Parts: sequence; structure tokens; C-alpha cells
Amino acid sequence: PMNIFEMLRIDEGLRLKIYKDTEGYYTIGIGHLLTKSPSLNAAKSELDKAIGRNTNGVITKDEAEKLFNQDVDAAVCGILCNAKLKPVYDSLDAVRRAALINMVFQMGETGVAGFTNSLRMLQQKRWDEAAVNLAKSRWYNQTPNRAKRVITTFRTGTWDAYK
Amino acid sequence: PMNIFEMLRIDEGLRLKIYKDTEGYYTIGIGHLLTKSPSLNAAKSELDKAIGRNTNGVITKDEAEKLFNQDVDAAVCGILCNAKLKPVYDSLDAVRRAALINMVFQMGETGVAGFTNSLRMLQQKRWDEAAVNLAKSRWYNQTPNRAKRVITTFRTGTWDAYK
Amino acid sequence: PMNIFEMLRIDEGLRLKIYKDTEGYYTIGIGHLLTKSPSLNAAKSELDKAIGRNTNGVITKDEAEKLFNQDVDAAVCGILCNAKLKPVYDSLDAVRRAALINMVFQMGETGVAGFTNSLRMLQQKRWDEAAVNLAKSRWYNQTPNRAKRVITTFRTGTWDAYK
Amino acid sequence: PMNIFEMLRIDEGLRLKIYKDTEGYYTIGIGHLLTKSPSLNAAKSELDKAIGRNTNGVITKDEAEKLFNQDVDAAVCGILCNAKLKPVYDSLDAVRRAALINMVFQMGETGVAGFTNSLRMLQQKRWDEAAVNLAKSRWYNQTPNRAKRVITTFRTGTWDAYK
Ligand SMILES: [Cl-]
Ligand SMILES: [Cl-]
Ligand SMILES: [Cl-]
Ligand SMILES: [Cl-]
Ligand SMILES: [Cl-]
Ligand SMILES: [Cl-]
Ligand SMILES: [Cl-]
Ligand SMILES: [Cl-]
Ligand SMILES: [Cl-]
Ligand SMILES: [Cl-]
Ligand SMILES: [Cl-]
Ligand SMILES: [Cl-]
Repeated sequence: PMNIFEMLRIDEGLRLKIYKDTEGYYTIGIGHLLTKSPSLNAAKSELDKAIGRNTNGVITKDEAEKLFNQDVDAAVCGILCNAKLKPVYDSLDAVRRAALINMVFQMGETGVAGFTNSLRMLQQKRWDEAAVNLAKSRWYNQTPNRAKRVITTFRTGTWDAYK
Repeated sequence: PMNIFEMLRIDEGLRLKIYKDTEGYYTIGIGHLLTKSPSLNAAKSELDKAIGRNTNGVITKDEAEKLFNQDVDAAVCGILCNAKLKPVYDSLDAVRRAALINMVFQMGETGVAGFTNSLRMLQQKRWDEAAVNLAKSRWYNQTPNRAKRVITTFRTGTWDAYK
Repeated sequence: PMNIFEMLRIDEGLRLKIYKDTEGYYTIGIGHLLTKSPSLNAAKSELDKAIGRNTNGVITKDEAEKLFNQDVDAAVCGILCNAKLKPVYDSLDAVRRAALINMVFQMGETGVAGFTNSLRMLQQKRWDEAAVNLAKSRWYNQTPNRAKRVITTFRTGTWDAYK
Repeated sequence: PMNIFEMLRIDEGLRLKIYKDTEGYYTIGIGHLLTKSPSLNAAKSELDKAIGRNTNGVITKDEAEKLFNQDVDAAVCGILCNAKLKPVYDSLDAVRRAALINMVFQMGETGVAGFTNSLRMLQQKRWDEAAVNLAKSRWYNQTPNRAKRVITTFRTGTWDAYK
């Protein structure tokens, strides 16, 4: 069964033990940054406070899903407080909303808000035109496999790229 | 006279004509991203809507200061909605608040929120300990001149690094 | 089947035609305020913009549910940006979260944030103690049938008061 | 010297000792709600945490101004996250911004957002038309002395109603 958790599990991974992300920072779950502190103990302290348990740096899938939903809520709130993103989000169906949230997980609300032409196209239901435009971007060149899946989601409005 | 506008003018520059930032994106003023679209016309369209004027891609200092204050307000609001940043911000004086906002301009609220040990030190008024810790960071290594000025601001609570 | 839509339908009503709320303001759906303007035309204009349709002041249940979900998202975001509400919300299960959101629909985030002792009790899983305290409140005296249902939801963690 | 602190001091009062507001709730400073709990001890506990001092329920003017600025920042952030208020606020000068913030202190962001016709008039710089419309409102009838001062501020763009 496909949904936003399974989508972001594919795109960001689901890691139950603390690990270093691509910038060297302690992370867990679905891309959840614990701390920029170089101390593994600091990361474990942040994790234990968040989870309410002495984790030893290892969480369960259900705990990861709790952190993930916290992060989804934060993404949605950033979207709703952003004048470029809110009207697009308001106009989108659940699957395309998941694609927009996916972009926020990757680059943050301000980063997604920068796609001014493509966002306008999405609001206007010009799915393929938006997709063709997004595929020309620096975002796409940097992470083309993920971007292609997210763009297919905008084009089709289905989970087909994740099946 | 030193203040947050003059501080960020030194750290991010004050550019009255549209230019490409370090990621190649059209920007103006004090680090204000206009669009990620590769179209200069798109950037000019965003700018003209924001300013209320047909700018030709060139703004006045006062217009730049208006955009800057919009960006400061956005930074402060992100700080106030972040559980790691809000209590620190609430506890800081104006000058150290400017240093925290400066970090948000550079890396965003979620990025600054990652400095969990240093933030705790700031909340506890352990200025030098926070400064020594921040100077060990990847942030510092990447942009050491700016980081050193911001860290001096946290250590001293003065504008001395910008004089 | 019980859920937050059905809960708030019982507590705030589901009205498909524009009506005046208890303060005389044009409202529709599940307590969704359209405008404080005394003009029915103004209310219809706001509604038509929100729905994307020439409604004549009458919406479908599905349209009402869309507006309702917009309002739920706004409530959750206000909760997450409030230092008194966020840690309680983070700690609660889905059913008790619905009770907290219900209070936000009624009185707003700042209003719910005022229940400082009861909120602490909820965070500590002291359900009955929180419920006994809330039943002593001015909120309860003003709207005792709704408050009793919401308080039962906090006490029991079930939808029993709505069945 | 007139400014937003002095404006709201006139409209909401400046009270250095805990008092009950018009709804019976413990309040201090410039309309700052401490708690809805009927316990004066609870109110004193909230106050002491906010101030960092054992206050005995009495604060200094400077402490009141700190709480006031926290409340101004919260109002501005609510304005900036509201699709009806943000574009108006972005377009207004400092004095008229103070009038909008004043309304948020009184009735909250969602309450001010309800003035859909008057807000449009303000965005269009139709000051007198907005003022004439606001004076017809339930808000005005309920609190006519305050509303008249705030409306004069919108009409004139000066502090004249507070001199
Ligand atoms: Cl759609
Ligand atoms: Cl774009
Ligand atoms: Cl990739
Ligand atoms: Cl300080
Ligand atoms: Cl740190
Ligand atoms: Cl540098
Ligand atoms: Cl629970
Ligand atoms: Cl309480
Ligand atoms: Cl009732
Ligand atoms: Cl103006
Ligand atoms: Cl109005
Ligand atoms: Cl009055």
C-alpha cells in the first residue's frame, strides 16, 4: 500500500539506528536530523527526549513513523505560511500534495517556494508543463532519480513511480 | 551607526541590481532570492510584484531595506515557531538576537536549530563556551570570516566585529 | 464511523447554506467564518473564491469537508507554534488530539493555551484530573454540553461521548 | 513620544500587578493573559517563569515592555501567516501597521481577518472608505472609544488620536 510514509521511505530511507547524513550530521528515521553537534551522546540525548525512552540510538519503525509525522506536520505548516506555496497546496489532491511535501523534506519550504513558474503551472493544473520545467532544474541535475519520481507524481497524480 | 541591516549588508552584501547567488539563482538586495527559474524575465516579474514598480531589475536602497525587513520578520517568525530557537531568542538581547537572525539568513531556521549544544550554552549565558563550540563547526569551516564575526557578536554582545 | 469531522459536525454543526453564527457573522460548513462584512454578497464572493465555483451560497458536503480540513490544518499549525500547546499535542494520541483541536475550533489557540494547569495534567497523562479541572471552568459553564463531550474524550481517549 | 507601546498602553492599559481581565482571567502588563486557571498561585508561577524572577505578582515597566514585545511579535507572525492579513500588512506604513496590530491584540488574527471589505480598502489605500466601513461594525459598537482611535489611525496615518 502506497502513501506518503512509503514514498519518503523510498526517497530518504528508513534508518532505525543513528547515522550520519550527507553533511555528516547525526540523523535517524526518515531523514530526521537530530543535531549538528559532533557528539553521538548529544544525538542520543536529543533522540531520547523526542522518543521518551532510553533508546541507545536505535528506534522502532513505529517511533520512526511518529517522528516522520511530526516532520510532515512541520512541512505542511511551513507550506501554509508561505504565500507562494499555500495556494498551490490548497489546490492539490492528496498524491500531488505528497510530492510537494517530499520537495519540502529535501530542500525546505523556502527552497520549494523558489520554483515560481512551475508552481504557477501546478496551480493551473498544467501538470506536464510543470513536469517538463522541473526536469530542467538544478534540483533535477543534483538528485535525478528522486526528482524524476517526484516529477512523475506531479505529472500523473498517481503513485506509479513508487510501485 | 551599526544595526542588523548594516550587519547583514556586510555579511550578505547589498546589491541593487539582480544578480546570481552562489547557487546560480536570481537574487537582489540583502540576499533576497527572487526565483529559482532560469528566466531573468521571471525574476523581474517577481521583483516588480514585490516592489509595486516597473524596476527593470534595479531597486533603491530603501526598497532593498523593505525587502530586508520582510526577510527579518520571516526569520523571527521561524525562530518563534521553533522549539529549539524560541527560548534562546526570548532570552537574548538585541545584539545577540541579530547574530541569531544572521545565522537564519544564512542557513534557515532548521539549520540553526541543529546547534543543540551551542544553543543551550547561549540560553545559559555561557557566551564564550558557545563561541568556542561554534568555531569547531562545519558552518565555521565553510564560511569562516562570516562565522567569526557572528561568533564574536555572541561572545561580546557588541557590534565590534562589524566596526 | 467516528472521526474528527464527525465529532466537529456534532459540536459545530454541518450547514451547507450560508448562515449567521452566534455573533451575527456569515458562516458555512463546520463553523467556517466567511466574513464579518454585513453583506451577503461579500460572503458569497469569499465563498466562491474559496471553492472555485459559483455556489449561490450553498456548498456540497465534500466542499464543506475541504474547508473543514483547511481549518483543521490551521488549528494544528497554531498548536504547533504555541509553546504551551505543542508539547501536549506531541504527547497525545489521535482521539485526544481531536479533542484539543475541537477546543481550538471553539476558542482559538491562544484561548486553549490559557488552561495551563489542565494542559500540564494532560501532558502527564493525568486524564481524570485534567477532566475534573476543566469541568470547573468558565468554558464549561458557557457551553456545558460540548465541554462535557470534549472532556469525556480527554478522560476516556475514546469517541464514546459522540456515539 | 508616541509609538506602538504607548498606543496599546492607552488602549489596553499598563498594569504592573496581576489583575483579572474582563473575562475574569489573570492578566498583567499590556493585556498579557497569564492563565485561565482560577489560581492566583498558578498565575504567579506562569509570570515568574516568563520573567525569570520571583515577582510576587508585580513586574516593572521594563518587564511589561518585554512581555509586550513578545506579544507584538506573536501578532506580527499571525498576521504574516494569514492570507488575508499579510498582503495588507506588507503594504502598510509603520503607523497603520500599529493600528492593525492593535486590532490583533484585541480580537486575534482570525478576528481581524474577517473584515474582508475593509482590508481590501486598506490595501488599495482607500483610507477614509475603510474607516467609514469599520465604524459600522459590531467591533465599533462594542468598544467605540478604542475603535474610533484605531480607525482615526487608519484614516490619517498619524498618531493624532493618541496625542
Ligand atoms: Cl488536482
Ligand atoms: Cl520554476
Ligand atoms: Cl537521486
Ligand atoms: Cl543577554
Ligand atoms: Cl552545537
Ligand atoms: Cl566567510
Ligand atoms: Cl496518550
Ligand atoms: Cl487550567
Ligand atoms: Cl453546549
Ligand atoms: Cl501606506
Ligand atoms: Cl469589512
Ligand atoms: Cl472602548
